[PDB]
Amino acid sequence: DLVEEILRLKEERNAIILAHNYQLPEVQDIADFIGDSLELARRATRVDADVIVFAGVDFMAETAKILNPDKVVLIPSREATCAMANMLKVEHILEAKRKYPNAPVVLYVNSTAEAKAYADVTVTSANAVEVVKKLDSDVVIFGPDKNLAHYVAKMTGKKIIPVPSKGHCYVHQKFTLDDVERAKKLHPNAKLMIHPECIPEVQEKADIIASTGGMIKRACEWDEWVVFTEREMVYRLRKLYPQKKFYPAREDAFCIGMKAITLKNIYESLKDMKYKVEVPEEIARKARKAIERMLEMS
Ligand SMILES: O=C(O)c1cccnc1C(=O)O
Ligand code: SF4
Ligand SMILES: [Cl-]
Ligand SMILES: [Cl-]
Ligand SMILES: [Cl-]
Repeated sequence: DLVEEILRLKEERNAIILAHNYQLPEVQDIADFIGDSLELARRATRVDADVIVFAGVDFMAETAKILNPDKVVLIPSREATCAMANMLKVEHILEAKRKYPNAPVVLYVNSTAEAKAYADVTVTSANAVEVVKKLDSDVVIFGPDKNLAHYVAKMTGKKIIPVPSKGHCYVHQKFTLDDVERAKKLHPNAKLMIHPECIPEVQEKADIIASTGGMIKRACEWDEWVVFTEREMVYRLRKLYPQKKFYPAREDAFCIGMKAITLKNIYESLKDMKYKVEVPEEIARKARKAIERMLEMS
């Protein structure tokens, strides 16, 4: 079926499939590498294949292209996009820089390429605290996610200016204190791993506040977990740790953009060499500096 044809074309194209943790299980199962956004960025700096098929969202594929100008990067659907990244506009960044001209600008690694050109360093949920703590300023411009910004402020003690003020990931915003209560009711011996893009009051109920990479690293600390992040992470964790139990905090917590990627459009991506991801060089050069700096700092 599609799996057999995909694998043949991957060989014919000298291609590698990189997948995010939130991809469908059947897509994770054909990927050469699976990770969070930080791990995907790092993995993109050691690509020896000629073609990268990105089972993720468009701005992640753009980050891979920024790091690999001489490789073909394919996004299987141009509708695979990130609602959180779309909330941040250049006008938000310019506005904040005029109010705080000496503050570093710290932006999520899969913001738009134009936004990343204004970043001094990029971050993800996995390294935001580590990076911001190392910056020598007590005020930081940070976005797009106001909930991650709040967590960073709490963990560093710095003043974190969120750009844009309402930016957030709708998937993580959904989680409520009622979901915490239901999780404790259903799995009283489970510990709660809660992503730092959840709202602060949900974060305060966590047994561990952790990025998805942190969820993998700290999963060894217990045998039973309820997972407050996008539901496909539960499949990823179950695959890594077949001896443990993982339960989604919400069955309906899914990223529509991530699920634009299908086995069928991965097959079509390799067959027809589409859709080719390109980033203008002036933007790419500035974004590359911020991404490479992030990788040096983490
Ligand atoms: O892997 C991440 O950093 C991540 C964490 C929460 C939500 N989304 C993402 C993403 O990359 O789309
Ligand atoms: S899960 Fe949230 S931050 Fe990650 S791609 Fe989807 S909308 Fe964007
Ligand atoms: Cl490779
Ligand atoms: Cl994460
Ligand atoms: Cl194309």
